[PDB]
Amino acid sequence: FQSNAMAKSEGKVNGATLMARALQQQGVQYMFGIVGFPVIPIAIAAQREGITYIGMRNEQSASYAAQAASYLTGRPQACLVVSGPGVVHALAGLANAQVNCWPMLLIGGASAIEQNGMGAFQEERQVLLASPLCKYAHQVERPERIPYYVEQAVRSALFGRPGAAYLDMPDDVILGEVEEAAVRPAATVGEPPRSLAPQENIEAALDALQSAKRPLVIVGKGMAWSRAENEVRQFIERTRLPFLATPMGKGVMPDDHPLSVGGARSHALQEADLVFLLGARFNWILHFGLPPRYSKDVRVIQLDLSAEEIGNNRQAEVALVGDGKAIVGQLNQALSSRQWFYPAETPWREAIAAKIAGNQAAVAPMIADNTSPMNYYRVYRDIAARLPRNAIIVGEGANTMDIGRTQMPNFEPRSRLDAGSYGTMGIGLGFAVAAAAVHPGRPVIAVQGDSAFGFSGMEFETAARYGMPIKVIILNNGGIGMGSPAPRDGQPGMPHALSHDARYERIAEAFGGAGFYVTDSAELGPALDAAMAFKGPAIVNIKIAATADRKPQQFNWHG
Amino acid sequence: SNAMAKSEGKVNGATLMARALQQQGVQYMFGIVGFPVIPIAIAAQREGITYIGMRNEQSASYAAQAASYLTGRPQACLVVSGPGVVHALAGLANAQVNCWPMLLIGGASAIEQNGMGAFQEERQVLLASPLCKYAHQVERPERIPYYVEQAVRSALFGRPGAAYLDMPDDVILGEVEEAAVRPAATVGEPPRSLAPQENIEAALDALQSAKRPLVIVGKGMAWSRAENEVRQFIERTRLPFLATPMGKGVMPDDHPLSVGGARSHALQEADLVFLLGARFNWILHFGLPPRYSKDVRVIQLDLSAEEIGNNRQAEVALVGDGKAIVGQLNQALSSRQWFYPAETPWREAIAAKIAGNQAAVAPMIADNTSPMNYYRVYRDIAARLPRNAIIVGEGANTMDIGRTQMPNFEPRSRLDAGSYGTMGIGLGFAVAAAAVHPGRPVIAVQGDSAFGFSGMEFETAARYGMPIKVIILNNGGIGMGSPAPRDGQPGMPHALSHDARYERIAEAFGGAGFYVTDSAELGPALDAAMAFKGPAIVNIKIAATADRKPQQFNWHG
Amino acid sequence: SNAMAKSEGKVNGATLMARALQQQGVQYMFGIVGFPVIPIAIAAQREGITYIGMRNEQSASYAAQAASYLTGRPQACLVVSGPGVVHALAGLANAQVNCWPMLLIGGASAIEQNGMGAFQEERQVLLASPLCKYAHQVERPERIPYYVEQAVRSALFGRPGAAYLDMPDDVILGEVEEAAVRPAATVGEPPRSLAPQENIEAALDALQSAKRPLVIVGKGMAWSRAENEVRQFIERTRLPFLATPMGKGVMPDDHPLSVGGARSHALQEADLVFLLGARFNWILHFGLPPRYSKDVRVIQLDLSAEEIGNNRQAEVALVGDGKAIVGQLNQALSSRQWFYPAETPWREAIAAKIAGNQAAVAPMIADNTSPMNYYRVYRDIAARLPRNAIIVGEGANTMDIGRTQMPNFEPRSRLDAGSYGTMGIGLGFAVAAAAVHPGRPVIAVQGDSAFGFSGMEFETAARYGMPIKVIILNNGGIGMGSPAPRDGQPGMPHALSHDARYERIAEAFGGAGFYVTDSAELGPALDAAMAFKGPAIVNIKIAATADRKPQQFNWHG
Ligand SMILES: CC(C)(COP(=O)(O)OP(=O)(O)OC[C@H]1O[C@@H](n2cnc3c(N)ncnc32)[C@H](O)[C@@H]1OP(=O)(O)O)[C@@H](O)C(=O)NCCC(=O)NCCSC=O
Ligand SMILES: CC(C)(COP(=O)(O)OP(=O)(O)OC[C@H]1O[C@@H](n2cnc3c(N)ncnc32)[C@H](O)[C@@H]1OP(=O)(O)O)[C@@H](O)C(=O)NCCC(=O)NCCSC=O
Ligand SMILES: CC(C)(COP(=O)(O)OP(=O)(O)OC[C@H]1O[C@@H](n2cnc3c(N)ncnc32)[C@H](O)[C@@H]1OP(=O)(O)O)[C@@H](O)C(=O)NCCC(=O)NCCSC=O
Ligand SMILES: Nc1ncnc2c1ncn2[C@@H]1O[C@H](COP(=O)(O)OP(=O)(O)O)[C@@H](O)[C@H]1O
Ligand SMILES: Nc1ncnc2c1ncn2[C@@H]1O[C@H](COP(=O)(O)OP(=O)(O)O)[C@@H](O)[C@H]1O
Ligand SMILES: Nc1ncnc2c1ncn2[C@@H]1O[C@H](COP(=O)(O)OP(=O)(O)O)[C@@H](O)[C@H]1O
Ligand SMILES: Cc1ncc(C[n+]2csc(CCOP(=O)(O)OP(=O)(O)O)c2C)c(N)n1
Ligand SMILES: Cc1ncc(C[n+]2csc(CCOP(=O)(O)OP(=O)(O)O)c2C)c(N)n1
Ligand SMILES: Cc1ncc(C[n+]2csc(CCOP(=O)(O)OP(=O)(O)O)c2C)c(N)n1
Ligand SMILES: [Cl-]
Ligand SMILES: [Mg+2]
Ligand SMILES: [Mg+2]
Ligand SMILES: [Mg+2]
Repeated sequence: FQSNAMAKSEGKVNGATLMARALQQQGVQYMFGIVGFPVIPIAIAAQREGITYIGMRNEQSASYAAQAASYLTGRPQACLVVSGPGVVHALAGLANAQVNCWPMLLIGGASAIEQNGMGAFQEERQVLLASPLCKYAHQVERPERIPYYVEQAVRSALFGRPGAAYLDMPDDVILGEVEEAAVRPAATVGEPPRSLAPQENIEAALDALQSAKRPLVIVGKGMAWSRAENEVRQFIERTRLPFLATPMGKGVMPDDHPLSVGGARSHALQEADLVFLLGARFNWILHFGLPPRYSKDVRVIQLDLSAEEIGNNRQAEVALVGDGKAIVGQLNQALSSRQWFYPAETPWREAIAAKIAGNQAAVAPMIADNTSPMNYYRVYRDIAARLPRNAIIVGEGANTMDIGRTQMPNFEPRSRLDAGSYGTMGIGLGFAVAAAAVHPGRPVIAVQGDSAFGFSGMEFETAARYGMPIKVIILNNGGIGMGSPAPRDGQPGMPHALSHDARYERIAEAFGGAGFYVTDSAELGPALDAAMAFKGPAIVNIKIAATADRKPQQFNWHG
Repeated sequence: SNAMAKSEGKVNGATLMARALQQQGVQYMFGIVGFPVIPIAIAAQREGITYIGMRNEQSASYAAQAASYLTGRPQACLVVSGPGVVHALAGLANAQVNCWPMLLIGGASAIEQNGMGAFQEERQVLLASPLCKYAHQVERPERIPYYVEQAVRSALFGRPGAAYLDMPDDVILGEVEEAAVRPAATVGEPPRSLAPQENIEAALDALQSAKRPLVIVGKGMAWSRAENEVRQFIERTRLPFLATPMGKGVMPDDHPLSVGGARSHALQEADLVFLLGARFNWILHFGLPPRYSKDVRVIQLDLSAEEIGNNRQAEVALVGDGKAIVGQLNQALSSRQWFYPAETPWREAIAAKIAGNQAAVAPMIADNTSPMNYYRVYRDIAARLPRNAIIVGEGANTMDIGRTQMPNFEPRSRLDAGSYGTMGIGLGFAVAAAAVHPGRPVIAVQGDSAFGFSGMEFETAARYGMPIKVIILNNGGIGMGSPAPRDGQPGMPHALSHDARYERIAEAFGGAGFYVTDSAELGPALDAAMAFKGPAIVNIKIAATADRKPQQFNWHG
Repeated sequence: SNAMAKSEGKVNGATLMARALQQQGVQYMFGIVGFPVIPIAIAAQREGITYIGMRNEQSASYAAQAASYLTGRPQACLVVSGPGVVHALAGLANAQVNCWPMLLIGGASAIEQNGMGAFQEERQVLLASPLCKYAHQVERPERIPYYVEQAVRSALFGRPGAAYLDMPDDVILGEVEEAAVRPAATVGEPPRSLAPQENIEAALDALQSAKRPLVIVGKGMAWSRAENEVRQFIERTRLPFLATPMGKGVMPDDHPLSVGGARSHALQEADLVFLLGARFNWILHFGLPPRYSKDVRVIQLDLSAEEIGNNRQAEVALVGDGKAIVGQLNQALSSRQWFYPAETPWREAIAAKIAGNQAAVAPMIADNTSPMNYYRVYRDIAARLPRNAIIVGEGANTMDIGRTQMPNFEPRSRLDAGSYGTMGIGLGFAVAAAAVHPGRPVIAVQGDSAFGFSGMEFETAARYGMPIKVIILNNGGIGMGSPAPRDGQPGMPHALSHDARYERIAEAFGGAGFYVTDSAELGPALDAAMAFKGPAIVNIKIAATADRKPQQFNWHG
């Protein structure tokens, strides 16, 4: 049938189409998840409006992909999960997005309202389970209110401190029909509001910088979310202050900028008398701004959108509450009427240069060491020389990610996605799929350890199914953080042990991708060149030394 | 060196944790190590506990509750702080829905760093509480034996459920004097309770008055270890019975009194239904029309008093343990002279519907054409299933059709999506079954979608020498295949890869992989996989449009 | 007019809610009306339900659970949206801690206005859930009979607890055809369940071997309506027993086998303790040292299997209903021929310690000097309590000393702060008792601090003609008086008004007020208050430093 010559009603619309039109109206371009009861019509309706749907292999990776796409696009992107266990699997993405202050829209199906209390198929208190992990969580009780709830959730997830929003969609709401003309419209959510700091706070910030003898600027991913790279790069060029990038703050300032103190991080944090926080929290990543990693009398200028975050752990001398791009614009404006810049010759620049040269001399022999099995720094020598300038880099593991953080530079903002503020394993291939869906014209390279790849390695089939040429590089030392000798007979396997002889790259051959196995330093170069030139996804399985480690440091990263 | 003097009067929280777990009968611990639970896993191995490192906490949390169901005592799940606990919330929810015991042990950031934004600091007890029978943080190391005892008892006693113990870093590493730690009692078997005698007699009176009676055997009886009692009751009453999905095995599926081949007719026409440890939830279609008679009479045997009369009123309430109460029914039946007659119109209608459904699927079971349908595939699978095997089913058509084509003869020998209808339990359940029962064959039959939820755990099986048999029925999508995405249009949301070579994942970890497209290959491939001394994967490219047999009603409705 | 044609086919949610509550035995409804629950209370009265409007939702939620405990079925508390439900969270938490049934019915803003910031919009199911056995929102009017039946069943069956139903405005006012409303079954009596016979015999084995046995009668037996079987068990075993605070009355407090006068000695020296519906929580001092023997043996009779062996291991577990299991023990006592011997050293030590404690308080009971101590005041109070009275006790010294000086001879005749130690239950419990048992005297004895929590509810009693007798023991502070502040110093945080004339609050609402400062006034004032046909307040000013009898251990420790 379906003949156009035949009369049709064509005056009604159902909840799935309203959800699709509302999502597209609010800038949702990507939807990751796994279909089934009752959200099959939602994914189909999303495709009719132009929303790109991506079927994953686990809702855990799907929820991670939604927030990564949100951080990259700047607007909340969707995750579609089924009722019951589909939502519980997605709680991983809600908690992770909450800790990173990233937006996210989780759309979870539910059993029909008329069956509540009966023990229906996958009936669950889904709003209650998700509420403590979301900025916004509500159930859409009737289809004609879908435009209201979608605009509500997107605005709550995008405005202020970004967080996750959850919308519960019962099956009878998805399938319920309403008159096309009887549905109330909803306004389109615009750019998140930016606010400014008082003028006396701006001048007090510039005064404190001039009074500092060993100043240090710390650039966090809050500035990347603000798209403040232009303002920050103008601020560092105008002030000539040394800066330190956070893990995912890399790229906002080019990693090869001569004012970076990355190769002297411990000394810079320890000896600085004044610290300028740019969208960065004094949490575990920055060692709480307290001893034994900071001077007891460290002075703090804190720029954060959340007023409650000011003075946490270490008191802030100058508070700058508001948007990063807007406030740094003020600082650049107020600097134009001043002749102060950090002088070109100070003992502080002298000490930073020495510590950078000292740390480079410590890792230099390991970078050149060609003996097999290879160490971490030897592996990254061949990786780094082949990472394009506009690449998007996903990092996951312990030594693989942390050493890769210092060996893989980023010259553009929002081009690094790692374990983040939650220290999460399982974001690897989910972040890569999101990066490959948002920037299909840019290279996507995921560098994971053997343990990290096992959390989401099945998502490699997702990439090959949607033609995503993701370059997965596995650093297999045979365990979690460290290799282990093979157990004697009767001796159980070590709890951290994995499979050092595993051929993870054959998973790529299972889904039409390219697989490469490396055990010798002479194989590494040609194996990476082949995986880069391969028109499709690839896996390079590098068997590294079991005892390999990072260069020694005065303090432990966790302490 | 033993010559050097050493102080030995102190013990930390990880070792007290291991000793308490071993004392309470915890034999298996699944999880992934890392800060701060590494000492817990190491100390557990020192006390003889079997630790099994998984590839995702999601599968680890599913394996723990499966081992708890098989062993009959709460088993452990060890996860790191923060996202390790959040990833394991899947198992807590699934254990809660199935009324299975489970003990989740989650690490936590140091207490003295709370509020500072510590690494993986999280309100873990608050998140897990709505999914647990019991949830509490261990504040001091000297109270570990107390909390482990109370947690295991709360998971095991009464209606079983999940328990959670939060272990901060400072508690794990904190030392205490060994002679000062307060001992804890050992949690015994879950207490059993009986029904009043007039309830037992009223239940037998209702059975004798029924013209079309039906006993429904649920997995509560499998949990209660009541197979001997149920078998005696069915044998002496001659009552027809229907087995729930995981209730299969309590009665052997080849028993002549089974109505499984006429399930829809039995539920719709029965004038009396005897629920043995089974809920009137979605699996039994709520005991209501259009699947049941409006006047259906219910005898309900359940351990939870609040469950009696849900959806459909219960004429006779039997609240208590399934083994003890069926034992009462066997004893009260001795003092009578009744069994359901050997020739009734009810028995003839059941036999006629059974034969009718047999003739409906007979051409599909014999059809050798390629690509094969589901029933043709299971003809070779069922012919090679040992009678003592443990069967893991996962998917939609693969699991549902596998439920009718793969019979069970021992209780607690099928593990499927369960009452939650969960995808992601496949290889986690198989790893659990392979650990608890190393001398028995473990066969997991999954769809191509269900295998992707936990397919990484094949490395866990190969690393621990578990000869798991994974048979993948690949139709190229979720529930149904799909033609190629054409005309520049996107792929269908349910579509996966029909040409995927999942068996190559087995060769990634030293296992054996077999690829089957033709019906002539299925036999030799299954023979080789079963004889291979190690884990194996059989990937079968079935027809994209293959479906189950037509029914009067949809399974969900 | 009746001559006019009217359409009687439709019915709204408020009327359906009323008929469902009446069908499920809800006779009493306490609360405060307003948006949107006004049609609910009016509909309840139209079905014969007694509605009682309180002055605070705190006392309403408390009066509901007390009326439930007194009737044996869940009674209703009706509150408005937002702050009405939050004010009622007090009763939910208290009902959960005491294992008492309760049905809280909370109004809610219209569903079509959710997310808009509607009047008193609140996540009311989410806030109430961690305090209820059952919490759910009624989404459509046609499902009201279903939700009311399931809520009453959840609150009544198993271990009792609180139930919450969320009633949105559009559900209350929404209409549906009567003929299409799905009917609901009537929730019957809570199911009882027996203990296995080998546990019954093992329990009697332990009792025969014990040299110093002690039975403890908890209020779980009073809820089970087991007074007949407990009185038969004690009489035939001739065992010493100890009543818990609200377990008083199950056995008559004047029974010669009571060890109430030697409570501390009986607990510390007993080699076997028989818990009858009593927990080893703070009330029974955890069954642990320094209040019990290290190696004390425990027979524990509880309905909750998870409660067995808490703090102190249970040697013999008796999981099931109190009345039913004690009935088994009485049957098994016939096959035996054992009683605890008439002359044992254990009986001589109990009698000597009872006589010692009476000689320690005898001078205080006899001291006629004014201002009076606690025991002198209770001398005239106890002599004027009818044997069929209902005693409400609240405060610290007032309640604790009143527990030992006001005997109960019938069960479920005493209501006090309970397992939560709540201040604010006084006048709410009294209104509940006066509503449920109008033919019995209701005497409430409160401290000055406890009366301030709910004293405004005296207007409710006068408004409904409840002759509640309120006796205030005013020492001018919380647990202890205070010298008036001097030298410009601030008032003590525990101090109140020692010269307050609380009895004038009774005169504000037509009741009778009496003020007492000397022992010569106490008698005549109590007589005139008991005879006054109406509610009354007797305000007694006691010595600021009056205290309880000294003990070896503090009640809390
Ligand atoms: C918390 C941290 C920000 C702390 O940072 P650090 O590791 O201490 O500093 P890094 O920037 O990583 O650099 C490490 C050291 O290398 C030096 N360094 C940096 N760059 C260079 C270059 N280019 N050349 C030579 N040396 C270099 C730098 O000065 C440091 O030495 P020094 O100056 O001498 O210190 C980070 O470790 C982190 O985010 N880790 C992730 C934790 C996580 O999520 N793990 C996964 C879950 S773990 C499951 O248990
Ligand atoms: C809810 C159910 C218990 C309903 O059971 P049914 O499928 O209706 O009955 P089944 O026992 O499975 O058998 C199906 C039909 O085959 C008949 N049958 C049974 N055994 C046989 C044999 N041996 N031979 C021939 N025919 C048989 C039986 O009488 C039924 O026909 P009729 O008598 O004619 O009916 C079950 O479908 C179920 O639990 N499904 C799991 C749902 C799930 O979790 N899916 C994954 C998530 S789905 C994501 O959206
Ligand atoms: C926790 C308790 C069960 C502990 O019981 P005890 O007070 O120790 O025992 P009681 O039965 O009350 O009796 C106390 C003592 O009086 C003795 N006693 C009892 N009857 C008599 C008679 N008739 N004559 C003489 N002496 C007697 C009894 O043997 C005890 O002495 P000895 O045997 O010599 O010890 C109880 O105190 C309680 O429930 N308190 C409630 C606390 C509360 O909720 N407060 C409100 C919130 S508090 C705000 O901070
Ligand atoms: N638009 C914005 N402008 C300024 N600050 C922001 C903005 N958005 C988020 N932030 C802040 O950035 C902070 C994120 O810091 P964090 O993620 O800990 O940085 P890092 O982990 O890179 O050190 C949050 O406290 C958040 O309040
Ligand atoms: N020892 C026991 N005795 C009796 N019933 C039990 C026991 N343990 C659990 N149960 C009950 O068994 C029921 C399980 O039902 P369900 O999982 O729905 O069965 P199925 O899914 O096999 O139909 C639960 O309601 C639970 O209360
Ligand atoms: N019908 C019943 N039969 C037996 N025990 C019951 C019954 N109903 C409730 N209980 C149990 O009685 C116990 C109440 O003890 P508790 O409130 O501590 O009494 P007390 O305060 O007098 O010591 C609870 O553990 C509850 O599970
Ligand atoms: C969700 C989650 N699970 C587990 C961990 C614990 N742990 C921290 S890093 C890591 C993997 C480290 O090993 P690997 O990925 O192989 O990198 P390597 O250090 O060996 O190079 C894990 C599993 C975690 N942080 N998060
Ligand atoms: C955690 C979870 N996610 C999603 C679903 C939805 N859905 C129901 S069955 C199923 C898989 C069905 O496909 P498959 O495993 O290939 O079996 P098939 O029917 O195709 O043979 C899924 C994903 C679910 N039930 N649980
Ligand atoms: C809801 C609540 N509020 C406060 C308390 C604290 N406190 C315990 S008893 C009590 C009052 C005791 O004093 P009173 O009622 O005057 O009797 P008294 O001991 O003075 O004779 C209070 C307020 C409590 N237990 N519960
Ligand atoms: Cl090179
Ligand atoms: Mg590794
Ligand atoms: Mg499929
Ligand atoms: Mg007082």
